[PDB]
Amino acid sequence: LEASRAFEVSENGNLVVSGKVYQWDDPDPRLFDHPESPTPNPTEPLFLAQAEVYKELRLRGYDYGPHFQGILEASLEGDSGRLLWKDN
Amino acid sequence: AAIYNIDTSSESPDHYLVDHTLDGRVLFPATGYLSIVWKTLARALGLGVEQLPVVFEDVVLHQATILPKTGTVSLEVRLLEASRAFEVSENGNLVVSGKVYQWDDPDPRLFDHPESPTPNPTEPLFLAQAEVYKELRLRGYDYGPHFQGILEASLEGDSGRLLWKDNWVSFMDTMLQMSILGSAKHGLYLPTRVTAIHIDPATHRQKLYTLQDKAQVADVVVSRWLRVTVAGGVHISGLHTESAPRRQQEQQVPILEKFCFTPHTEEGCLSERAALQEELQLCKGLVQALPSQQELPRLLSAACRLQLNGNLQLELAQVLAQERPKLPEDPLLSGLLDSPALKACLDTAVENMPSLKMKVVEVLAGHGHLYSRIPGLLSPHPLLQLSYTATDRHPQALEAAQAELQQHDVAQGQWDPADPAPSALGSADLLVCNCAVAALGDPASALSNMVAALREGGFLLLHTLLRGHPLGDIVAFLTSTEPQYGQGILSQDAWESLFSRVSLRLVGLKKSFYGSTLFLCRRPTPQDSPIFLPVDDTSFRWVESLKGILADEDSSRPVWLKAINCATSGVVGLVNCLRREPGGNRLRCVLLSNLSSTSHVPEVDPGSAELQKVLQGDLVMNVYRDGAWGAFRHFLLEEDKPEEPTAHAFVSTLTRGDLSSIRWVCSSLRHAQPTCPGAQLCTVYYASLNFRDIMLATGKLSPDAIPGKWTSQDSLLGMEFSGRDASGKRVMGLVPAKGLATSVLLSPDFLWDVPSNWTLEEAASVPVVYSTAYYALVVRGRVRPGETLLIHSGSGGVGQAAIAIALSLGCRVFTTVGSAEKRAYLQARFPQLDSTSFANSRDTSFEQHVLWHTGGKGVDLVLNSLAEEKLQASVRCLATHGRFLEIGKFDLSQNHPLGMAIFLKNVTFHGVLLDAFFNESSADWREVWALVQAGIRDGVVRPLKCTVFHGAQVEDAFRYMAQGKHIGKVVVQVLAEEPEAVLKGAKPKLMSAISKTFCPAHKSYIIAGGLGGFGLELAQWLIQRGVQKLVLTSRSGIRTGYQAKQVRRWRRQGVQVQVSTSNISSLEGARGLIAEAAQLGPVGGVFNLAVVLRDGLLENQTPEFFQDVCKPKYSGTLNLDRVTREACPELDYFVVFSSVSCGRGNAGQSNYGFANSAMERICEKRRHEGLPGLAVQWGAIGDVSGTLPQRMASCLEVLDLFLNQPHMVLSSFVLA
Amino acid sequence: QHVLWHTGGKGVDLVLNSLAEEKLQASVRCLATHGRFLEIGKFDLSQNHPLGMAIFLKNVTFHGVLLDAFFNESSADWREVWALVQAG
Ligand SMILES: NC(=O)C1=CN([C@@H]2O[C@H](COP(=O)(O)OP(=O)(O)OC[C@H]3O[C@@H](n4cnc5c(N)ncnc54)[C@H](OP(=O)(O)O)[C@@H]3O)[C@@H](O)[C@H]2O)C=CC1
Ligand SMILES: NC(=O)C1=CN([C@@H]2O[C@H](COP(=O)(O)OP(=O)(O)OC[C@H]3O[C@@H](n4cnc5c(N)ncnc54)[C@H](OP(=O)(O)O)[C@@H]3O)[C@@H](O)[C@H]2O)C=CC1
Repeated sequence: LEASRAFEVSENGNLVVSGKVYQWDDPDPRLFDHPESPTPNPTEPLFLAQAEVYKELRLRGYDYGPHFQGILEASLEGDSGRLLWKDN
Repeated sequence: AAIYNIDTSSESPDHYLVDHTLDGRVLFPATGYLSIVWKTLARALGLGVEQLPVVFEDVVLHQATILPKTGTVSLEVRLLEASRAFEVSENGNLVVSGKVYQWDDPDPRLFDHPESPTPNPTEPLFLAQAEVYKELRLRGYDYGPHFQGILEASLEGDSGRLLWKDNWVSFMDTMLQMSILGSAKHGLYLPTRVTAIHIDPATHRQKLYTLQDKAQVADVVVSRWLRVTVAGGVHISGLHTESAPRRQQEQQVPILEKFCFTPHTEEGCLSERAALQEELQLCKGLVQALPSQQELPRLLSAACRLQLNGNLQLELAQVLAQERPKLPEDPLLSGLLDSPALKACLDTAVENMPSLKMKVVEVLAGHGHLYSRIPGLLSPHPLLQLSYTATDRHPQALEAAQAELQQHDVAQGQWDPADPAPSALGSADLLVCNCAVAALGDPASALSNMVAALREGGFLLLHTLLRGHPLGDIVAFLTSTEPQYGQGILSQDAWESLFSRVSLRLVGLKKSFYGSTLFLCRRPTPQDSPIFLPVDDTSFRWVESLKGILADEDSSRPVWLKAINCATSGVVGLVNCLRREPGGNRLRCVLLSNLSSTSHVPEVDPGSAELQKVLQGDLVMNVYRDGAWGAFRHFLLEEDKPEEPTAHAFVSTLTRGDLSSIRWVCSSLRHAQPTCPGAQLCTVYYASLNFRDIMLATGKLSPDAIPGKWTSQDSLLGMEFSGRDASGKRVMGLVPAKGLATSVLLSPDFLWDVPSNWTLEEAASVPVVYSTAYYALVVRGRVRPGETLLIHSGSGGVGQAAIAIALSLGCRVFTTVGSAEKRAYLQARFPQLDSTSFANSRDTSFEQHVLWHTGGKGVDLVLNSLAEEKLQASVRCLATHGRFLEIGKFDLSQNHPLGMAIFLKNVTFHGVLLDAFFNESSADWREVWALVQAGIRDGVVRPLKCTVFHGAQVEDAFRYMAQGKHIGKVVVQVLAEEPEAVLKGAKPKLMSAISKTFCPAHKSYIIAGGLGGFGLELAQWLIQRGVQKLVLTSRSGIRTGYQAKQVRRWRRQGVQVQVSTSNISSLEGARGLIAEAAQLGPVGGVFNLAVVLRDGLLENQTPEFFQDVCKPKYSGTLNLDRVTREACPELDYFVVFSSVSCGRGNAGQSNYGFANSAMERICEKRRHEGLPGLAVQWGAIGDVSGTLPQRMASCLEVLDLFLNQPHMVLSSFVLA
Repeated sequence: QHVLWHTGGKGVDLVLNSLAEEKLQASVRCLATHGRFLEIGKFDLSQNHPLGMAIFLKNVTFHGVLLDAFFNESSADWREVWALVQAG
């Protein structure tokens, strides 16, 4: 609905997703500056490798395959990390 | 995406939309969107519209499409069946949105008519179709025949009968009309939201039932308690209407004039204008012993500079700006041309013309320049078609300014005054010379040639200076090089001799105080035996004689109507009306209407000299009044709005939405009639502007939004004020509206006594802001010590008040400001605030700041005044057990959605509106008053920063407020504070404000023939101006649904409306009527609107018709005047309504004109005695002779002006 | 309709709503000026169903009541309810 800047995804006439979508007229890159975490975590000598994060997720019930295994590493408290980009 | 094209061509089936006209402009019906959406849904489902019982829901209209007179508009409809939502967009712009889906199982029980609150009185009266749509048109709806679907409606408007024409759009629009009919809110209202609409074509066809006539109708019921409208198979629930701007452009501009007697010959016309006298003084000073920008002073200075004396002819002949034809620009030469004397002469010229078409030719127009004046003065005459031609000496002269002649219906010409006129011009009726500036060849030759080229009975107008006068001598000394100019100046006796030599006779002579004159002469028509017919006889038996005499069409003898016994005879209107009927050219009038008892009455015997003089003049209208022969002439009315000194005035916007129209107006408080226990009058010193006032003045908020009962023509500016009560004690108060005025009527509950350590300026800023802050925080918010608050726009008054209240409790405060200036000001104002207590108010950045600095737990209490996306950000800052205070009003008005998932955090959402206290919950409000008093006592309440503007510059204050750069409070000073604490002389000083008509509540008013259409509209207007005791007279009493509806509604408002039905024709009836009015209270004013029409040519009318026509208008007015002159000492208004026919003339309404003229004469007589009196002449009344009907709104607006004018007779009409 | 009729088309000062979906909207429409809405149900709140803010134009308060917020630990506010019930 261009006039209402609203979208609606359907499956066999059944609503699946809804909301509002529109073009961003004036993108300000400053919106993507990383907020400062409350905890400085100075030393940071340990972190979750790629294997461990997905082991925890599997234990929690998430069975992501190789393509969705994008988290390269993360901090112990999940406040940061390093995601992988594959043009997807 | 179905696309629909809406056409208005007669061929297209959509042509019927032309009849849905609102405020003079065609708009797409709100139900047309529903119809097209229903068609789209039926197409999508594959069913027909007649087999798809549909349900709408949450319909919202965002804008109104305007159907152009030419072309087409395309509308796109899109459906989301999964979401059961639709959308109507025009040219990519959203128009309508909502939910539409099929009705799975229609329930016919839904359409059963709701229980009627009324006990079914079975009243015999009901609002018929004509009356219903008359009311709607008076309100502002102009539905045409197609959208006129209502046949009947109950007086309450809760039930009625609707037509059916196989047109859903019209039927549903008719239901909406029925919904609006019963509303007591005046103005134009349009749908904005509808909660739900159910349509079931099967039940619809079941419900329809045919009357005895083949027309199909369906009963309708409106229930405001349940807020549902039901009719046939349709069921509308939760309809919401918003007040329209109710503004139209290119509105009617009636021609307002005064109808006053004007002697034929008058002298010293320009004795008033000081500029002319000063210019004459300067000229004579220059020309002593043989300094400005005016032409003549500059020429005199140049003559002096070139040579002190004996200036050579050549040197002064060729001087820059001298040979230019700018010379007539001097005020003295144009002194009379601008004066009404020219208008009087022109009006006399057009009158006496055998036909309404006049032939006028100007001589020496190149230099006279009368072509720029004459066409503009005869425009007011509606039916006058004028043939004008400008003639000059040489084509090169006047060769410039050809576009000016092009715009006017004028043509060039070549005719030297001595040379005989060309055959093309031939005989002419009016001939104008302007000899003062233009140099005619020779007097004798020029006048002889004019008269030769002048039609029989035509008029000659000659504007010339007079020799032997100072200005004449001055002009004689100068321009001696132009002998043609020298020959054109003579003494008055010389002009008389020249006129005598030719057949022309002098009929009019307007003379200035400094010599300049304006001659008017006509060529006598070949004389013939006249007929003198007295018309002063009662019973109008002379009407039979007049009928007989005019019968002989072959005869062309003049007929003179003579009336001398009665000074109130309306022979003038009779003649004006008869001159249009066949054979009326022969008519001529002589009237003896001396306005003073001691005035001498000249003899009108055939042997009398005066009769012979008037016969020589041969003028149709010949009125004698106090030793001066003349006639009544219309003159344009001055445009300035009258002003008077007063001690009770208020500020208002004369034109809605314009800040340049702000001006002081007289206030109804002058009478102090609503004074009583529980209320008192307080003189106002300082008044505080608020955001609401700016919104109102700018036109972005309708007055109807302001809660409460308010008159349509009223001001709602100002809520705060500071001044002295009736006891002289300094005090500050809070008022729902009208607080921006010299005086305010207020209840003692809403008053605080300012502490001794304050100043009335400071106290003017406390009431509103601190009241709302205390209410929202303490009462609604239940703030507690030590909590966390978020106060938006802390710089604003409410923000400062809330911050002051919060810091008193030690609560941690976060606030948002729109600049560094405001941030620094707040930091200086409240030392407690620290660096981390400020955020940006112009974007959502404050959300992150609050969450970060609060540990991500949000705040405990939010006082929001922002809108839309910034409102949503504010909600997200709430903590568990939070409290949201919403003082803003944008999203609430727009009904924007609010996600209910916030309440899972156990928060409460408050909608705070302080204005609710002034209407109800008065007992509760005293809690807030106690809170404010305690805050003042404890020092918590601090007056805000003030920016004082004087009363004379309210507009400047409003403009400054409009800009968002103001910080603190903006107060407009109205009266400088005295250095005393308590002062008995608290009365406000006088102010010059626009005068307005208001009436006291302890007087009764009479409207003879008041049950008529204009009668009832005037009565409605008076009630809005403070009339509590009203009497209406009707010969047959109440006999229509509309009359009963209006009368019942007025009584329901506490007014004492009493129908008398006592004819004013008989003096006994008038006495009884007046005595009846005295029962309610002393008589304040009487209005005579009675009328009975028996039209037809004079050949058809009979004396009985004149008797009937003049019985209510003439005789009734006489009886009213005689009685009120005897037993009405407090009478303020003695108004009688007349018609343009008496003054312009209409064929077949001779009796009507006679009656109106008699009314005008009696009204004029009353004023000369000092008593009240006014006669208004109306062109044509629309809502209830070459003119157009005048809208009732404009009619009443004009009437408001006349009542405050010092003239006896006034007129208003709209040209075609 | 029943409430709006027997209340003279005014409404009800207080509403204790435990219904859901459509019936919640109708209960909202029964409010009067200065009315107070007490929502003790949770289905509509959990689904984040929209609420028209036009109702607040009438002086009105909307309360999200959750008794479960106290059972975690005793609080000075809970003792108020305990005393109220004991007095009852
Ligand atoms: N509940 C009720 O019935 C009552 C409500 N009110 C209403 O609350 C509102 C706030 O009152 P008050 O603060 O005294 O009003 P003001 O007009 O003084 O508001 C000033 C603030 O509004 C914002 N603002 C002002 N002008 C502009 C502009 N041109 N563009 C953008 N923002 C602007 C700024 O906030 P910022 O600095 O953050 O940019 C500014 O500091 C008013 O509409 C008032 O009538 C008040 C009393 C009673
Ligand atoms: N276009 C217009 O409407 C214009 C109106 N006017 C004047 O304005 C006034 C109002 O006209 P309007 O209301 O539109 O027309 P109406 O036809 O409604 O006016 C007549 C009304 O006055 C009553 N009436 C008539 N004669 C008498 C009487 N002798 N004593 C008491 N009541 C009487 C009639 O009741 P009943 O029939 O029982 O006597 C009726 O209610 C009239 O004087 C009219 O001449 C002039 C210019 C334009």
